[PDB]
Amino acid sequence: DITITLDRSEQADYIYQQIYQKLKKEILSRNLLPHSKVPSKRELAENLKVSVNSVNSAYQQLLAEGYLYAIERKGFFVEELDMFSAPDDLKEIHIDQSDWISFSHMSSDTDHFPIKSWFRCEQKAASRSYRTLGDMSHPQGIYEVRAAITRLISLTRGVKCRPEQMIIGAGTQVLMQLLTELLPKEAVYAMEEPGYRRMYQLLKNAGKQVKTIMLDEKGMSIAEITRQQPDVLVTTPSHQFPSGTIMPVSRRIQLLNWAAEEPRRYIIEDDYDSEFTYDVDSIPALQSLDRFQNVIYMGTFSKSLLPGLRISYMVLPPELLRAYKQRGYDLQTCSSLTQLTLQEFIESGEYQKHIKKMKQHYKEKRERLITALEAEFSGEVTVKGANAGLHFVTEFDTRRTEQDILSHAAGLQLEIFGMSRFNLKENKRQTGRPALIIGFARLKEEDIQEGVQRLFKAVYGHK
Amino acid sequence: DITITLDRSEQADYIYQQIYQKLKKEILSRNLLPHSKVPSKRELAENLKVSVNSVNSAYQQLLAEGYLYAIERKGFFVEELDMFSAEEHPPFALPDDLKEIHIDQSDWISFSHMSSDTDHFPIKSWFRCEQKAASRSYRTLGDMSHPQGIYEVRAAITRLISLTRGVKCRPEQMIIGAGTQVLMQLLTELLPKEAVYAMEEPGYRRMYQLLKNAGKQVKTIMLDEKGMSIAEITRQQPDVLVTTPSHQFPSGTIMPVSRRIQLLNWAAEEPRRYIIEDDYDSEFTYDVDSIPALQSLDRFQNVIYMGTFSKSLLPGLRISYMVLPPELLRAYKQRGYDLQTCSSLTQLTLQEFIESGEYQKHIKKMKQHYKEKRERLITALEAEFSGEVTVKGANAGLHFVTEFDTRRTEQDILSHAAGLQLEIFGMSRFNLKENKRQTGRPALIIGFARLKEEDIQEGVQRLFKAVY
Ligand SMILES: [Zn+2]
Ligand SMILES: [Zn+2]
Repeated sequence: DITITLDRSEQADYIYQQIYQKLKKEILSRNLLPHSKVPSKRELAENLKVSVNSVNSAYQQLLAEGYLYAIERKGFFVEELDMFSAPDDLKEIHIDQSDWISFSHMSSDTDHFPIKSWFRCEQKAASRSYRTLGDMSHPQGIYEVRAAITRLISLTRGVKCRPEQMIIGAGTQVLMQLLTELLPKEAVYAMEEPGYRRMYQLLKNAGKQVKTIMLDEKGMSIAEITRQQPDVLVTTPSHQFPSGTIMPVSRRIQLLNWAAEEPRRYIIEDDYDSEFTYDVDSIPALQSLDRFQNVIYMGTFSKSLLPGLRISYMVLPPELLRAYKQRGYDLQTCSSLTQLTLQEFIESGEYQKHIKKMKQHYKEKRERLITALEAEFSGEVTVKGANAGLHFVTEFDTRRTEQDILSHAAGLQLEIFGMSRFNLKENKRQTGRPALIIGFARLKEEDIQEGVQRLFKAVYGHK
Repeated sequence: DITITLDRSEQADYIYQQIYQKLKKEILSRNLLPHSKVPSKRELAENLKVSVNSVNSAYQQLLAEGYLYAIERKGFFVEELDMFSAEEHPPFALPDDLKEIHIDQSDWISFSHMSSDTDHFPIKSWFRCEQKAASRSYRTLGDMSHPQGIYEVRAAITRLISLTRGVKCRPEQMIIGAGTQVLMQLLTELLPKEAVYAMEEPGYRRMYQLLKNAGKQVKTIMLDEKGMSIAEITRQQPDVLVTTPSHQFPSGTIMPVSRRIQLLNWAAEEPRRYIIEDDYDSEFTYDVDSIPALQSLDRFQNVIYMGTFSKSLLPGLRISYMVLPPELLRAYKQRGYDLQTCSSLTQLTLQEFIESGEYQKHIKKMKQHYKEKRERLITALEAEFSGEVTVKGANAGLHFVTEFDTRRTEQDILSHAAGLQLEIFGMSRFNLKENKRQTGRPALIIGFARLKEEDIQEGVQRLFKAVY
């Protein structure tokens, strides 16, 4: 046996810990042979000049982990262990956002959130019933929260449902996965082209057949839906993503009738930015016009609050809910304190105040942005999309490819995205004009002008 | 052509809203025929004794939603809309689903293994940490956190589990979070689609159900004195194992270092073999220090480490993490479509909670509390049963097992207990497939640590008759 040299100041590690660690390293390195008796508690105690309690703790550690075994009529013996049979690229690097200007449609506003009142609602939610904070984890989410959301969307979106039909949460991705699991396995999905490509990727990764469907001026094509004859539709009726067109009531009715015609047809309504409409009132959801229960309403608080919180919900037709209650193993992905905090934010009226304020603010920001764009680009830029939501589309007159513009803007520390990322299937068909999606969500007004000045070269090389 | 009645009272909707609601109503009912003209703003305004601004707002609404259209003239026309079906309308309600019944429970004493202690948690220090975290960052949180979770948070957790679990990794290998279920799903999507899975029988049945739902081949591995059998794993040749080495769920067996060597070697003996280590209650060990994680003995990078705070921290809080081998990391980075499931503020608060030392402090206090409560529940168990009580499982974690000498079936005792206000779960639940059960004793799983301890006497006393 080799020797145990232990730091007696410990701290570092406790004496017993240093001991059993050395013993582990020694049993593993084979320097202590299997079935070899180690000194008795008192013996090694005397050798190391430490407390018997320490040696005993170490030995109990070994005994529990199975490094040593005990023999009535002692001592303790090394257990018989088998020998072990026999970056750069990965490793992300850190580069700060300072100072980048971001036209990204993702992320969100920070400086304008009522964080203090959010914390007030948090303290309130916790203290309200604290013993009840470990009381309820319901897989669909806490009933009171589902109730508050049901009521809220009853007011705002005209959505009709019971809290029993609602499922929180923690992002639209998890809910969409769950939904693909609740729907028929062989179900043929269909999405808007162009559209939300993360959803397309998620659908294709489950090996689902996803047919792509073009938009006319009215949004999702009912003729192409009729032709390709899919099972479930995935649509963004309020503000179409990326394109930004509001689906008129005629096309909505066309879709609803399509879904009512045959058994087992569904429509997933993805409602993301709908609480913001600058010219008019918020438009009632597709779901509100449905008498047939073919529409699964998905909604999100993600644009509303939300650094970096991510709460979402989906309302299901009864059949799917019944298909859901027969799984049994699901767990709620949202923190209970988060849910209750949300309930407090909604029921105290702070949420709707927030939405009003941010609505005005975003209206102003989009206005100033468009003004800067028209100033810089004059009539060489075309702005597409409704006045609503956190993004719009911009086309430019130039032969410079989208890639050139993206890379040149990258060199300018300007963050933008081209529309090509929203193509589910690649189409050329044909050429330019190149197009960008412009989010104003997290952007400072003071950063607007320079931003638009960092745009325009590219779109034009250097000018 | 107009008939509209307005409610001008304070409690009513704004006049423009009433106007467009009424117009939508009469357009949708065909009372206003398609392509029929609608009154000019001024005409309709004067006729209703109402502002032209309200009328213009209502018309803007109808035009934006598409109930009206405009040719340039006046020039506002009812849009042509298809009639709705005409099919059979489904009903409302539906009592089987309509049944979510609310009745206050306690007491209702709970022996449930499922989470958690709501009290005893420093929510004051948690709120404090959240405060200084929010004051440090923000503006950060508005920038859409890294899909694996915020880097510095993953770093904090990296150091933490290096010290506590002996786990070695780099923050780039870690993926948060929001439960082990989403992480397991993601993992099944990272691992080969045809992968053959092997789980401990008995074991965590939720993972079994998730796997079977995904259409994965899942083999059940018999258990022995040393935990998961290397012999059976050798017989049925799975690609990937799912194991609970520190405290085995349900049975409570701690896997000895020798069986760990066996499993690790098995992982290293052929290519594309994996071990998922589900680590849940490991931070509670009453006799000894927390045993180093299985992956800490792995020299070959074949072990995926699944960690979670869902034991120690808040019952509400859902935060889990996983440590991937670099190949699986590559596979994950090929995807590009993933979004982080955990709130940024919750992550930053977690980081502050760990780095302020409050976390391990809490761990120690809860470790003592649980040590005592378990000792006492055991004492009371061996009191009210001389006896026919058989306690199984190590001294660690939040639960143990109890075999009884009795006639009655497990289902009987469960139903009885239900009528007894006792919430308790059987061992038959954790069994995967599963035929019909076992019979024999039969046995129960006893969770504690959610237990208020004033119930211990009355709870065990309720666990008396039934059982018996
Ligand atoms: Zn239907
Ligand atoms: Zn390998």
